[PDB]
Parts: sequence; C-alpha cells; structure tokens
Amino acid sequence: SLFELGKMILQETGKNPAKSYGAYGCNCGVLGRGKPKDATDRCCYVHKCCYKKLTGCNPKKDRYSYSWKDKTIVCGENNPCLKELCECDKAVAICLRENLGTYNKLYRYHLKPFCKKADDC
Amino acid sequence: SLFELGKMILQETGKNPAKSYGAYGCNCGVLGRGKPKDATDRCCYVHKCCYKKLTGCNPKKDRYSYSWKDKTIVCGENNPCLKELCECDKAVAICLRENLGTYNKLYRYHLKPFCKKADDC
Ligand SMILES: *CC(=O)c1ccc(Br)cc1
Ligand SMILES: *CC(=O)c1ccc(Br)cc1
Repeated sequence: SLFELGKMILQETGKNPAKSYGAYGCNCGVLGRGKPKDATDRCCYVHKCCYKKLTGCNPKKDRYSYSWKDKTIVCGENNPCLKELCECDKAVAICLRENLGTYNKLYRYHLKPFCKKADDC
Repeated sequence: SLFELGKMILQETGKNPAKSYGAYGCNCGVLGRGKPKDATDRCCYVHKCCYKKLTGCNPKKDRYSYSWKDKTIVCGENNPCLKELCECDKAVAICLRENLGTYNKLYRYHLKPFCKKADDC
C-alpha cells in the first residue's frame, strides 16, 4: 500500500512524500506513466513499471511488513508478491533518495500533456 | 478516473486539482479515509466513501464522459457504475467549491499517521 511507500520515502528521503513525489514529473503521480523528466521521475517510472510486473497482490491497497534496520528499509515478507511489492517501494524510496540531488521543484505538478507516452515496461 | 475528477474539480473550484486536492487533509489523497480535518477534507472523505459504493467499475482507472452544460457538471454516462462514479466526482468537485472558503493550505501534504482512523463509510 502507498502507506508503506509513503513511510519508506519519508524514511529514506526524509521529505514529505506527497509534497515532493505526490505529483512530480510524469511518473511520480497518481495517474499514469510518462517518459521521465529526470532521475527522480525515472524512479517513479521504474517503480510504476515494477508495479506492473506484479501479479497476486494489489500494489495500492496491499499492506506488507517491512522495517527500518540500520537505517535500511528491510522488507519483512515472504509472500513473493508482497516481497517484490515491498521491494518495489524500497527501490523507489531509495532511488528517490539517491536522486534528491537532481530533484527539481519545477517538475512539481507537471502537467500530463507535456508528457510523452512512456516506453513499455 | 482522476482525469475526469480533476477536470471537474478544476471546472468547479477553478483551483488546480493536483495542487489543491491531490494531497489535502486525510482524504484528499491517494491514501484512504481518515477523520476529516475540515470541510474540504470532509468532501473527499464523503467522496471516497462514495467510491466504496461502486461495483462494476474502477473509480481510479476507468474514464467516463460528462458534459459541462451551463457551468454545471452533467454526468452523461448511462452505464450505472460510471454514472455513479461521475456523480461521485461531481459531488466532490461541488463540495470542494462550496468549502473553498475554509480551505486551509496548512492541510496540504498532511501526513497520514497524523490522521484519525476514519469511521467506516
Ligand atoms: C510507483 C511510484 O513511484 C509512485 C510515486 C508517486 C505516487 Br503519488 C504513486 C506512485
Ligand atoms: C475521492 C476524492 O475526493 C479524492 C480526492 C483527491 C484524490 Br488525489 C483522490 C480522490
């Protein structure tokens, strides 16, 4: 669930999840994928693509268990789907953290029209 | 879908859908419901409850058609679910507008933890 995601992002990035990635670029958004505007956006594209390859759980409403160990997001799941799902969020939270350096606030609330149709996952 | 919804909110509120309601309170967000922080937030709350009532379509992904006749959102869909959904979105856009007077920007990007568990719809 985006609950975990929100928590992860907040734990990694330390940034307000929605304020910074609730609507960023063409992929860090509620609706759809767009060809990435920058590294931060690519994270969400990858993440959204990560969700796509999922089968067996709802990437939005399926809560999974993970924990903060040695300041590391540790997925506490064996269910292949949740495990992966959790790994999707972790990878995105991390990625997002790793790309704060190039995070551009201009890409916030970036209108979907300025987005090109993203490649296929 | 969020597309129509957004559009409606724009049409009614005149405010940028994502900026003002993509993350406001405990309900105007991608998460679930939480005790509403104010009127605006209560709108979305109602609206999410509204979605729960839907069976036959996905409120998030499923797009639909509605007209904007005489500055009024006219749900054109004939399909029950989509019609219902549209009406749900119409109601929130309307409600949001009606409560624009007490819209408090300090609720934007409100953290979910800091959200009272919402009573079941
Ligand atoms: C999957 C992903 O990266 C993402 C980012 C932001 C929002 Br809002 C939803 C999903
Ligand atoms: C149902 C509703 O009001 C709502 C508001 C904002 C977002 Br993002 C999703 C849903």
